[PDB]
Amino acid sequence: FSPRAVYTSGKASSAAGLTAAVVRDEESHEFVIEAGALMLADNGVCCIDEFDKMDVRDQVAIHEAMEQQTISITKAGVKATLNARTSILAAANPISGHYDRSKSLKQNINLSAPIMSRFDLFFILVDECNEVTDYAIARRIVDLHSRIEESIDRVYSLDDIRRYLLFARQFKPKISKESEDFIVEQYKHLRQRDGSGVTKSSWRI
DNA sequence: AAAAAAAAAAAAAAAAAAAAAAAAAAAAAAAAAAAAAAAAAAAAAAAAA
Repeated sequence: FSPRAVYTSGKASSAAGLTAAVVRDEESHEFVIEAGALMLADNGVCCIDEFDKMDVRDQVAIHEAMEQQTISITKAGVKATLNARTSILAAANPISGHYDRSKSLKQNINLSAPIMSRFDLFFILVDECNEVTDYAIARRIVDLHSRIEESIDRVYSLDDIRRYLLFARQFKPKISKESEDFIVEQYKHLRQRDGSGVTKSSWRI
């Protein structure tokens, strides 16, 4: 869907191909910079599938881009600070493949704490063996495979949504005073979730 | 005991400057020789009893 979206996977990408590489200009005295995945996803989305399988030499580069939204490269005669304003959409498998609901999120995925701490939302998709949901998922899959071009009735075309999103990304909403107060109250409640007495949450607030 | 790691650690390929090596390269002027010609001195043969 997205323009400026790049899809990469776990152990198929090197650091240079994930962030930045330098090659010399064949015609002049300058250096031309090869954009990697996190540059081609600037103001877009980088989709890292199999995020748990990425090597630490590459996880550090993802982490640096997720920190300060840049890629500083010093290679082959040129240094340059590139720019990476990329959202990250990552998919990770749990340790041993199956998510263990009797453990914290840290005990379930081998992501480093620096990586995990700067993900806004974690979504746990546990396979619960529910016959009703099995029926519903099976029905939708079979309907997709029976009516290919139809069976999708989406109220807004993807081009419409792309235009709409390009437009709406130009808005910079303010936070009003009442929004400040409500944010503070919601944060207080969220932290109250983290207290003792009540059961453990999968990860701290 | 094997299963991921996580380095050496070797190769091929690249760069990447050095620092050395390699490759390009006729025409203009002169002089000497040999030949001429020219001013001067010198050496010939016609004059007469």
